[PDB]
Amino acid sequence: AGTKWAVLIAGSKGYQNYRHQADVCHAYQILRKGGVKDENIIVFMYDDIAYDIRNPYPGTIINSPDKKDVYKGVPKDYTGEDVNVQNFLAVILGNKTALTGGSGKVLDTRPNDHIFIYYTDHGYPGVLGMPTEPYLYANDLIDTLKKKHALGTYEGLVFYVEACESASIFEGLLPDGLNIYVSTAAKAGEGSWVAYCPSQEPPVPAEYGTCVGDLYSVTWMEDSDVYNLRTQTLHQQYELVKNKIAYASTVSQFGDFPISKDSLFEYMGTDPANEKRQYEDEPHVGAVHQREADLHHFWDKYQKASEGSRNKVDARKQLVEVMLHRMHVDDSIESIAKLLFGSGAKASEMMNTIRPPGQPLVSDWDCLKTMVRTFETHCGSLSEYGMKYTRFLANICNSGIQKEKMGEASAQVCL
Amino acid sequence: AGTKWAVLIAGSKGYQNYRHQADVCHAYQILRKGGVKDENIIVFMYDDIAYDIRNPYPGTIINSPDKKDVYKGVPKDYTGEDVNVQNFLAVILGNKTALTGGSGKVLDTRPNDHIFIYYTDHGYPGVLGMPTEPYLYANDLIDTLKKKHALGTYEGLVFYVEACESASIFEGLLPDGLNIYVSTAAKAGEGSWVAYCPSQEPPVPAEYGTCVGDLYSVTWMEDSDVYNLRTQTLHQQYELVKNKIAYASTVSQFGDFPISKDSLFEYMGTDPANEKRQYEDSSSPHVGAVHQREADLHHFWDKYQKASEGSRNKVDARKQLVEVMLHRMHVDDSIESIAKLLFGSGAKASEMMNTIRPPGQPLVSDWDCLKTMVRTFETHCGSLSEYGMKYTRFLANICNSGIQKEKMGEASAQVCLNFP
Ligand code: NA
Repeated sequence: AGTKWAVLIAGSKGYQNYRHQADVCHAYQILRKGGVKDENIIVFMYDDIAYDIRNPYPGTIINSPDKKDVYKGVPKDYTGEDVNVQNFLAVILGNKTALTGGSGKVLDTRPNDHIFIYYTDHGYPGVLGMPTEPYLYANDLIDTLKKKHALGTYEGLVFYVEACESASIFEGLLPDGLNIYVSTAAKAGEGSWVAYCPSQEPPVPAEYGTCVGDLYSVTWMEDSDVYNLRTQTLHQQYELVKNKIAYASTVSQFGDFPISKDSLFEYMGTDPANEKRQYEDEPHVGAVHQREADLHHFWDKYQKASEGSRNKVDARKQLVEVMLHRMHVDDSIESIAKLLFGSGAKASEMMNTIRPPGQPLVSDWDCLKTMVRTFETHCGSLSEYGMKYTRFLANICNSGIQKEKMGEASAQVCL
Repeated sequence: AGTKWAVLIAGSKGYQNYRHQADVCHAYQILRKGGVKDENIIVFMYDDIAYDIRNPYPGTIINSPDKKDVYKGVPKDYTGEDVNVQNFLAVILGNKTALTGGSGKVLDTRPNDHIFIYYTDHGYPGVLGMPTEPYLYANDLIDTLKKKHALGTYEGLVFYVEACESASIFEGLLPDGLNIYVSTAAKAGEGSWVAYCPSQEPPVPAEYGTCVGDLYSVTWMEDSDVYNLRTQTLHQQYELVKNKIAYASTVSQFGDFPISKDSLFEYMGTDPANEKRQYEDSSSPHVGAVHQREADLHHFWDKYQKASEGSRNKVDARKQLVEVMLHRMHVDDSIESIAKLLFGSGAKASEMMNTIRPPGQPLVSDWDCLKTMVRTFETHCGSLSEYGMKYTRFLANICNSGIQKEKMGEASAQVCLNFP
C-alpha cells in the first residue's frame, strides 16, 4: 500500500479573491478528516485573507453560508511571494533544492503513492493565474507532470482545476497514459462561476463583503464532505459535479479515464463519521462569473453609496475607470488585429475562434510567452482583464506572425 | 455508429390546442418503441393538457379515436414557461448554459449522430408559434441550423413541421449542403388541417371536447407505428403523407434530398413487434375540412353548447366564445384599416395583405423589420399571439415595400384609437 499525498494551491491574492484561499482551506479540512496526513498535504495560499483589514472575522475563513471556519490548522507551506511557479513545479517533482522559500514540504512520493492536486483561481486560455509574476503556462505544467510520470513516483494522480478556460490547460497537451486523471471547472471559451456571495443566491452575511466560494469547488467539496468516500468513485464525482453545475460551466475530464474508476477514498481518504452515508447514483448556488466578481464589487460600492456624497462620486469614477480600461485593452487588441490582418478586423472572430476539440491552444508555447511580453512591453501589462487575450495571441502564433511584426503593430497602436 | 436523438416540440398551450401536445406525446411513443433512448429525446410541451379541468380523463392524452393514451412516460424536459425560443434554439445547439430553465437535456450530439426534430402547432408566414411571445422567427431557426452545421455535430438532421404556411419557414432561407432534410405540412398561403375532432369523419368521443390530432402529424405517425422502419425511407414517408393528404394541404420538402434516401429507422428506430410488417411501394379516409383556427373554436363552441341553459358555465362559455370571435373581428378590421391607411385604396391594401412572394424567395428581406412591425402593431392594437399572426405576410410586404416603423405606428395608433 501507498501514501495519499495532496497539493492545494490558490493562484490568487487580495481580499476580492477570498474565495480561492477559502476553497483551498476547505479542501484541506476534507483531506484532514479523511485521514490524509499534514506531512503529505502541501498548501500554497498567499495567506492575506484571514487577517485582512476587510475580514469581518479575523483569524477565520469560511467557504459556505454555514459560516464554518476552514482556516484553522491549514498548513502554511508556501505563503506570500513563495506562491510562485518555481515552487509549485518543484513541489510536484519532489525537488526540495529547487525552492525559492517555504516549508520545503514537497511531493517526495514513492511508486505506489496517490497524488491529489487541487488548483483554484483565475484562468485564461492556456494560462493559470499566480499571485506573483510570472503566470503558469499550460506547457510548463504538462511538462512537469510528464517529468513526474517519467520518475515513476506515483500509482495515480488526480488534478482538479477551478478556473475559467481550465480545459485549455490540458486539451491537446496532456497524453492519456500517464496515470493522470484531470477534472476542469470550465471548457475553452467559458468562464467559471463564483458561489456564496452576500447578494446573489444562498445568503452569505453581507459583512464578508466578498464571495466566499467557487461553484465547481464547493460542489465537489460539499459532495466529498457528506459521503463514505469508498462508495463514490472519481468518475461518479465528475458526473455529479458536471451535471449539477451544467447550467454554469462545462466540467471536462482529461488524461487516463480508467484512473477515475478509483474511489474518492484512494485520494481523499474518508471521514469515519460518514461510514453509513453510502453513495447511491452514478438548487442553483452559482452567483456570477469569476472575471466579473470584482466588477460586481465596484458596482455594489457605487450603488450602496449615499446620493450626493463624495463616496458615490468616487465609487462612480472608479467604476467608470475600470470599464474604460477594459475598453482601452479591447481597442488596443482590435487595432493590433486590424494592423496585422487588415482593416476588416476579426479581433472578436479570432477571439471567438477556439481550435477544434483535442487541439492545443497554441503549437509554439515560447511564441505565446513572447507575444504576451511583446504586447506588455509596448502596451500596458495585460494583468487580470486582458490575460483572456492569450487566445488572440495564440492565434497570431499559429498564424505564423513573428515577434518583430507583433512588436511593430504594438508600438504603432500603443505609441 | 452514432446515436439517434430527437427534439419534439408543441408550440402551443391551452386545452383548445390539446392536439399539438397529443401529437408530441404520440411522436415520443414511436421513438421509445423504436429504441430511441429518453436521454436523447428532448420534449417541449407546455404540459397543461393531462390535468386540465376540461380533460374528461385526467392523466391521459389521446391522439386518435382509438383512445390509446400517449401521455405515459413522456419526458418533461421543457414545460410551462420553459417552452420558449431561447430554450428551443439552445437545445438544438447543445448549449446547457444558455437555458432559462428545464431539465438541461440538449442536443449535445457528436458528428456521427442522427437528429429528428418534430415541431407541431400554429404556423404563420415566416413564424412558428410558441406558447407565449416571442414567437419563433424563421431566420433565427435557420441561423441556428446553420450554426449547428458549422459545429459539425451530426451526420443527418430530419425536421418535420406541422403548421400552417410551414414551407415559409424554409423557403428562400434553408441552403443545401447542411445534411438537413425538411418535410412541412403546408405551403405558403395554406392552412394545415386537424384530425380527430368530435364532429370530423372518424370522430373522437365527444367528452374530449376538442380535436386530438393534426392531419399531417397523425398521417406520418400512424404510418411510422405500423411498419418495420428499416423498410420505409424518409422519401417514401414524404410521398406517402404528401399523396394521402393532398386534398387538405401540400406537403413540401426542403434541403438535402439525398438524406431522405435513409430509412425511417436511421432517425426513429424500429419497433421489433413490426419486424414482419415490410413496407410496400383502401384509400377512402377523407377527414372533414377543419383547419387550425377552426379547431381552436371547436373547443370554445363545445364547452358552450354542452353547458346547461341558465347555468354560470353557459354564461361564462358564451362570454369567452363571443370575446374570442370579437377579438378576431378586431384584429381583422385593424389590419384592413391599417392597410387602407398606408396604401390608399381597398385594392392596394388587399394586395399588400395577400401577395405571396414567388416560390424560392424568403418571406421578407429584413427580418428585424418584420419583428419590429409585429411589436409596433401589438403596442397600439394588442397582442397577435391569441390570433392574427397570419398577418405577418402583410407585415413582411410592408417591410419589403420600405414602410418604416414610425409610419406603421402612426397608422396603427389612428386605427386602434377607440376612447372618448
Ligand atoms: Na391576437
